[PDB]
Amino acid sequence: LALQAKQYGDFDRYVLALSWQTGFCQSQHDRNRNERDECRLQTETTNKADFLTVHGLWPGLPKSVAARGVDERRWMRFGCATRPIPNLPEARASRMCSSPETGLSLETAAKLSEVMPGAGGRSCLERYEYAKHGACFGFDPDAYFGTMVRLNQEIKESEAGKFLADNYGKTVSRRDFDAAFAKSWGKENVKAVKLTCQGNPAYLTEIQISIKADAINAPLSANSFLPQPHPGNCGKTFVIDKAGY
Ligand SMILES: [Ca+2]
Repeated sequence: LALQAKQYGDFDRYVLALSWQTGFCQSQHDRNRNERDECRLQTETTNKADFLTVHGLWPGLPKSVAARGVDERRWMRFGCATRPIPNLPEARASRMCSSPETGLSLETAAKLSEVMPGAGGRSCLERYEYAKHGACFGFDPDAYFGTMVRLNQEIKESEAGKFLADNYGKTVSRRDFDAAFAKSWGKENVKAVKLTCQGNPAYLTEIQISIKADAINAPLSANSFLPQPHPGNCGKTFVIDKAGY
């Protein structure tokens, strides 16, 4: 349905954060972090684009919150937990299952799980994500996570998703990634994307896309995005990491 804020709704954008799951798993492994079922359970899939999973949907800094002294960096660090407001409990990556249950329906949880391996189970990524980016806005969890699922699907089905699939395990240039994104959404919207990489050579771990809050409930189009200042830390070229360490 439609995603709507009940409070602090005066933000202008959402950042759709999509993990390149294989890369995420590779990174956790390279940094010597204990393996989460997510990754050890991770297998090769027929549609390589399906490795592009949902991390979250992050509302930008609300004007009402910025008005109270909160800057962009502080909002990025604590989200709903920023002080003086919204001042909700801080969501911590070290205890995601300690965040409140979201109240998400079984149906939405099922859909969410297929594209967010960290959701539910003993990981509870959705509890953390909702606590940090949705609770203070009073978002309906079903509309919230349902929207992430849809947006992720639209990205995977676009030339950006096809680009990742066609170049699975290969080294690509940011130039060509941008060309693919631009093919589906326009050259002037290439700036709406921030890529995150790990290692050297760099390999993809995440894609963050800035979307107009006004367009969040409609199918993505060349009028749905907002340029943002950060291209990311991938450099000119990077590897589309394949499953397996
Ligand atoms: Ca890998």
